Formats: sequence, structure tokens, C-alpha cells
Amino acid sequence: SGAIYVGNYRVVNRHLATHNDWANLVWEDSSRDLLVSSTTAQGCDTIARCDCQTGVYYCSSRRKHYPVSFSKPSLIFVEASEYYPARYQSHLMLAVGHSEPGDCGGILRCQHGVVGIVSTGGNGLVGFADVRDLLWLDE
Ligand SMILES: NC(=O)[C@H]1CCCN(C(=O)Cc2cccc3nonc23)C1
Ligand SMILES: [Zn+2]
Repeated sequence: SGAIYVGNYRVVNRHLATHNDWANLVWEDSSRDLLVSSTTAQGCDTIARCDCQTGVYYCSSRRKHYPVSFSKPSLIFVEASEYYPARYQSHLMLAVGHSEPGDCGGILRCQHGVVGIVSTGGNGLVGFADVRDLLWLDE
């Protein structure tokens, strides 16, 4: 579990979105596992606007933050689940690091701000859904 709160927005993994998220839907993309809903209270998360390939992510399954090197956002194959059929997930970044289902929603950050959230993982790898291209989250 986990979300990004920037201004009047809440960014969550689309497969973990609530009924309230869908009733206050702004934008969603199955191919990226993202859903953005509107909020009444103000959010203060700063979104990074950069091409950083190093950062720190929160791992709930370990109650620890870990430094990582991660790849550039790309289309990566992801296996089937109770949420999606087998497909290519776009805007996805992989890092060598620990993750387990339950870790989705953990924030990845660089010195510039929020880079994205945990969305996939397995076999010593962790995948992050990038949010840096969503320029409209700030305006
Ligand atoms: N974006 C998707 O299609 C997801 C949907 C939920 C299930 N997915 C996983 O990757 C499970 C998983 C296993 C093992 C470490 C994991 N860390 O985070 N998620 C992990 C795929
Ligand atoms: Zn950065």
C-alpha cells in the first residue's frame, strides 16, 4: 500500500485503487498501473522533474529505505495476476533490490523529489511506475 499526495491529487497503483479513487477519478492508465484521483485537502509531495537513475525507495516488507540504481522508463513484460492479464507495462523502471507483493505504493525518491511508486518486483528485482512525465500534477 502507499500513495503520492501532490496538491489536489492522490497518485496510487491502479490495481490498489479504492471505490473513492474511482468516484473521484482524474486519470488512469492500465498500461502504467497508475490512477490519479482528486482530494479535498492539499498535498505537499514534490515531484522530481529530472532524468535521475539513483534514488531511495521505501520497502514495507522490511520496514526499511534502500538506495538503488534504476533503469530509464521503458516497456517491460509483466506476468498475469488477479488484477491484469500478461502484458507490457510502460513507463516502468527496474532496480536490483528487495520487494514482495504488499510493497506496491512505496515511494521512490531522488534529491529532486518523488520519482515514482513500487508497482512490480521479483527475483531480487523491484519495478517502479515513473511519475516524472506527469507535468500536470504540479499545475
Ligand atoms: N503492476 C503489475 O502488473 C503488478 C500487479 C500486482 C502483482 N504484481 C507483482 O509484481 C507482484 C509482486 C511480486 C513480487 C514482488 C513485488 N513487488 O511489488 N509487487 C510485487 C504485478
Ligand atoms: Zn532527480
